[PDB]
Parts: sequence; structure tokens; C-alpha cells
Amino acid sequence: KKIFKPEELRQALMPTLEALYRQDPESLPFRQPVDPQLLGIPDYFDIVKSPMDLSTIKRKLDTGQYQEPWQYVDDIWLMFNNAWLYNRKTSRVYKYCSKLSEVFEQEIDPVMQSLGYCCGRKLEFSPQTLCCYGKQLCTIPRDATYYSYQNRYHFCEKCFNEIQGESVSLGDDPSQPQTTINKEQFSKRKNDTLDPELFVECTECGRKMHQICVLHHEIIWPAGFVCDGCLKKSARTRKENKFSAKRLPSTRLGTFLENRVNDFLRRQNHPESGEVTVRVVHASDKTVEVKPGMKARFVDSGEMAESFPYRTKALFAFEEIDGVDLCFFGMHVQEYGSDCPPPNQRRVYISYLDSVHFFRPKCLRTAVYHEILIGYLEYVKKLGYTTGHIWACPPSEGDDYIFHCHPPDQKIPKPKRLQEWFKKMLDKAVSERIVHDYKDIFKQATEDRLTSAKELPYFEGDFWPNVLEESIKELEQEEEERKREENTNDLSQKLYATMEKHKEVFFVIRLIAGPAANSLPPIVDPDPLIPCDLMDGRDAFLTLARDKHLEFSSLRRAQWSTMCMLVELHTQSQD
Ligand SMILES: CC(=O)N[C@H](CCCCNC(=O)CSCCNC(=O)CCNC(=O)[C@H](O)C(C)(C)COP(=O)(O)OP(=O)(O)OC[C@H]1O[C@@H](n2cnc3c(N)ncnc32)[C@H](O)[C@@H]1OP(=O)(O)O)C(N)=O
Ligand SMILES: CC(=O)N[C@H](CCCCNC(=O)CSCCNC(=O)CCNC(=O)[C@H](O)C(C)(C)COP(=O)(O)OP(=O)(O)OC[C@H]1O[C@@H](n2cnc3c(N)ncnc32)[C@H](O)[C@@H]1OP(=O)(O)O)C(N)=O
Ligand SMILES: [Zn+2]
Ligand SMILES: [Zn+2]
Ligand SMILES: [Zn+2]
Ligand SMILES: [Zn+2]
Repeated sequence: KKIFKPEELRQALMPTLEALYRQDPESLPFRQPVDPQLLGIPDYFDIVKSPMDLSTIKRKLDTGQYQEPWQYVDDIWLMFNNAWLYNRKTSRVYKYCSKLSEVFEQEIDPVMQSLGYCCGRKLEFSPQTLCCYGKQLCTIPRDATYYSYQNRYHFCEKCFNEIQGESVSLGDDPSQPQTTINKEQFSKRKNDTLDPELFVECTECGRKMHQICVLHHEIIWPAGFVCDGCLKKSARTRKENKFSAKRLPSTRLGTFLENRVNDFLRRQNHPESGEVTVRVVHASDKTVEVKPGMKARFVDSGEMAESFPYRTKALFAFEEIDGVDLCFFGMHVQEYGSDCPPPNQRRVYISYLDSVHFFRPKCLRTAVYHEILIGYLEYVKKLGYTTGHIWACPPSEGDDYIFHCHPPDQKIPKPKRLQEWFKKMLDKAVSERIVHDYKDIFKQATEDRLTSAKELPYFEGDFWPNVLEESIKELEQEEEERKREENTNDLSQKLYATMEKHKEVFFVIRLIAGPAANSLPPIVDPDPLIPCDLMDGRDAFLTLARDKHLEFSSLRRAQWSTMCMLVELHTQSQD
């Protein structure tokens, strides 16, 4: 065990502070105990229930009030915090209030490392937005009027105004107990709260180190968290992690993809490259019910099928950066087999694909992405799939597709860039004879001489299924306006117009064409099913990540979130 003598700890940290005093005149407002009256602005010590400055910190060091180094850091952070809040951004104090902390980080993190503390920043997570319980499908917005109760239950600005009357007479749980509460019992606030990062304490230090920074998962090492410094001295090595991505059950598809990538990296012989692991972590058969509009007009009529059976898979690429697993790519696909009703027969469609851009080396990052997406096509081609489908639609502002909370400097590409992005790899696939050719959806329709909406493939979550229901309704009210006026290719037209509107956003990839396309044995996936509820679509994993704060915003947190999700897959595989 180790304890901090005040005068030994001063010696470490005084440089950091005396450096902060040096900023001229950035530090000058911060040098002494700000007092309302004298500074002429009456509400400062009526808003902040605690007061601080450098001199107070400076005295706290010398007198010997600091047991642990984080007290010092927190008080310094508090001084920026409580000052930022008080003054408007456009004022001068605010500007300095950042320039010092900028020095502060630069300086403090290596200084903490000398002390054996891994890092040296006060860290918090993102605004953890909550969710609805009354409407069940809805959610609780951030920085908005919010309603809640008992911390466990949250409700929207529109929720409790028209559910069970003014009084809260609806408390429902799986267990019998119920509850009736009054209208005015609720607690109002605006979601601005920030939840702070957790820490873990070592066996022989008691040191309050970041969970993320030291990367300690309770489950992987239940013996107890030992930091490396203690391990180093005792000549020890943390017992091997068995919850690694490499240790996930292998598959033909996973191995196909991780070889195509790792063979490519070996060709490149780049100095920064490490080996990649590609894993299919969910495989399960499913159905897509035809929508009510198209239902009556077609499946009830006896023209098209009532449902379409497919297979949903979830594959994830990982990389060994600094001897630590890191997930940087994820994908969701829909495989419609040979025992499937047309038009959907022998087709693969990419529901969602996503990434966090920490792949090393950066220069090979995009090329690695293309190799997966090409490898997926080649694989499914070999099984005898014919047509691949992509909806090249980037997410909207603040929306995560798979990985929760991306890095701030990960530029979400504009629809033209992403369009060109796919064009590049398909071009690469075309040259490799993996892909024969491809076209946009509109021109494919023209090529196929399509005459009715039942000849257009129907996929889960696609644009067309949800627009075809809407397109029909426009025609239903079209007659309604017609009849009222009168007193004193029906739907093939509507679609073909919409396809002309959005032609480039949708690809149609022709894996096989012509002679082979006819004489084809049935499709037989050589991989079993992989039941997993966590990776059964994107919403389940985001929820766990939004709840347990598994962010991919930084490298350090992605290394954490990856480790967490890996353990959740190795233990969802335990019944
Ligand atoms: C229903 C509905 O309507 N909508 C939806 C459902 C819709 C359909 C779902 N469809 C799909 O899933 C299939 S399309 C999936 C598109 N996926 C994403 O967008 C995920 C987020 N994007 C990414 O992960 C990446 O951009 C990735 C696509 C993997 C490509 O990364 P990259 O690294 O290969 O290239 P780069 O990103 O172009 O960047 C390449 C260079 O890009 C530069 N750059 C990127 N973006 C920009 C930019 N925007 N402006 C200027 N420069 C920019 C980037 O910084 C960089 O510089 P360098 O590499 O020199 O440092 C819903 N569910 O509601
Ligand atoms: C009389 C008097 O008073 N004063 C003066 C005379 C004084 C004496 C003259 N002294 C000298 O001549 C010797 S020191 C010369 C300094 N000259 C310059 O700086 C010219 C402008 N900068 C550059 O040409 C390049 O940056 C260069 C330093 C040559 C190489 O840069 P790089 O590319 O190898 O590294 P990077 O730029 O640091 O980093 C590049 C990585 O960091 C990036 N990044 C760079 N800067 C920043 C930043 N500031 N903040 C965040 N990120 C940042 C950069 O984007 C990047 O990202 P990536 O990984 O994506 O590539 C007078 N006479 O007027
Ligand atoms: Zn730390
Ligand atoms: Zn609501
Ligand atoms: Zn220790
Ligand atoms: Zn390179």
C-alpha cells in the first residue's frame, strides 16, 4: 500500500499549477477568491454553493490538505466548471477559462502517469437520454421538458396529458403490485444532467483509477483489479482473457472474410497493420409480413406471397490494437434463400453497416472496409445468391446506426460521397469478376420491364415496403377528392416516379447473370444458426450501449465498450 505525503505530492503537482498561474492574463481573474460586491456582479456566490480559485488550491497544496491527487484535480476542474457556468461564452473570462484547462490536460496526464495513476482527467459520459414507459414505443428527449418519477420511471411532454386521466392511476408491472398517484406529484426538469465515469480500486494501491483507462472487467478477472505497476514489480501478468473476439465461435462466413482481409494486409506489408478478426455473432431465420396496403391489393387477391422468409446475420470486425481487442466495423444482412417466393428469391440485402474509425493504419482503413463488403458478396455468390441490394443512405444528424456515440471527428459522409464510396468497391469487385455489373434501382426496373409493384423485391425495413403502403393511400384519398368535385399502372406509375427521384441512393448488384443463373442447385448455408438476442437487429445493442454507457466516441472508451460487448456475447452463449 502507498500513501501520499503532502510535500512529496506538492513536488509532483506544483509544476502543473505554477504553470497555470503563468498564463498572462488568462489566469489573472482566477488568481484570488472572487468576491461579488467588489467585482460588482451580485449573484456569483448565490448561484455556486462552493467557491474556488488558484490561490485556494495553491494553499491547499502547501498546508497539506491533499491526501490523494484527484482532490487536487477535481478542485481545479471545479474552478473552470463553476466559472464557465457563470459567465457568457462571448466574455473574456470564458475564453481564458478554456486556455488554462488546455494547458492543464497537456501537463497533468504525464504527471499522473509518473505517480502511477494511469491518466489524469476528470471525465464524464454523454447526456444519457432516457425513454418512455407509457407509450412503450416512444422515448424521452434530451434538453427538453421532461416528466419523471421514482428515478425509475420517465415520461414525455405529450405522454401523461392523454393517458389514464389527470391523475396517475396507471402503475403496471409484471408483478401484481399497482399504483395510483396524483397529477401534481411529478418532478419537472430539463435533461442536462451528465453522468460521471466510474473508477476501480487496486489491491495494493487503493488508487481510484478509471475503469476505461486501466480496462478492468469484473467478469474477466474476478480475482481483483491489480494495476500494471503492482503487476510489474511482482513480475506478474494478468491471467489471459478468454472473452476475446478471436475466441468467439468461428464460422465459414467469418473465416472467409477474416482471411480475405488478413491476406490483403499481408500483401500490403504496412508497418502499422495488425491482424483482423471477423465474426458472425447472430444467425436466425425470420419473416417479413407484407404490408396491409399491398396485402389486399395483392396477397389476398392471389398475385404475391403473404410473407417472405430470410436469414438475418450480424458480423463484426475486430482488430488487435496495443494488445487489446477493438471493434471497428459491424454489419446486418438479409439472406433470402432459394426456398423463398419470388421476386425476393436468391437475394442479399444490407440492412445496416457502420464503423468507428480507429483502424490502424488509417491509410488502409477504407480498403479494409471494401474487402469485407466484397468478401461478403463473393461468399454469398459462391453459395449461389444472384442479386445483392444496397440502400446507400447515411444516417441523419446525431443518429447512430450500430455503434453508440461515435467520435466527434468522424465525418458522416454526404450522400454523394457515400454513393461514390460504394461505386469504388463495386468497381473493384467488377474487376475481380466477383461482381458482373450493377445498376441503380430505377434503371434495373427499366431493364427488367417491370409492370406491377409485386415484381419489386420486398425487404425488411427497406424504403419501398414503407413507401408502397403510403403510395397506395395517396391514391385512396385521390378518389375521395375526385368524388367530391363531381357533383357540381395505377400504382406502377407512382413507384416509377419515386424511383426516378431517388435512383442513385439505391444499388442493385448483379452477382450472377445469364447461363448460370438458371441451372442452380439450392442454397445451403454451411453455418448453423447462432441465436443471440443482443445482436438480433441494431436496436437491442444500442439500448445496452445507451444504458451501460458503452460509447465509441474515444479510442479509450471503444476499447472498453468492445471488451464489455465481447463478454456479453460469451455469456449470452450460456443458458
Ligand atoms: C429509414 C431511413 O430513411 N434511413 C435509415 C436506414 C437507412 C439505410 C441503411 N443503409 C445502410 O446501412 C447501407 S449504407 C450505410 C452507410 N453507413 C454509414 O453512414 C455509417 C457511418 N459511416 C461510416 O462509418 C463511414 O463513412 C463508412 C461508410 C464506413 C465509410 O468510411 P470510410 O472511412 O471508408 O470513408 P468516409 O467516411 O467516406 O471518409 C473518408 C475520408 O472521408 C472524409 N470525409 C468523410 N465525410 C466527410 C464529409 N462529410 N465532408 C468532408 N470530408 C469527409 C473522412 O473524414 C476522411 O478523411 P481521411 O480518411 O482522409 O481522414 C434509418 N434507419 O432511419
Ligand atoms: C520573428 C518571430 O517572432 N517569428 C518568426 C520566425 C521564427 C523562426 C523560424 N523558425 C522556423 O522556421 C523553425 S519552426 C517552423 C515552423 N513552421 C511551420 O509550422 C510552418 C507550418 N507548418 C508546417 O509546415 C508543418 O506543420 C511542419 C511543421 C513542417 C510539419 O508538419 P507535419 O504535417 O509533419 O506535422 P503537423 O503539421 O505538426 O501535424 C500533422 C498531424 O497533426 C495535425 N494537427 C496539426 N496541427 C494541429 C493542431 N494545431 N491542433 C490539432 N491537430 C493538429 C495535422 O493536421 C496532422 O494530422 P494528420 O495526422 O491527419 O496528418 C518570423 N520571422 O516571423
Ligand atoms: Zn486513469
Ligand atoms: Zn412520451
Ligand atoms: Zn496498484
Ligand atoms: Zn500507409
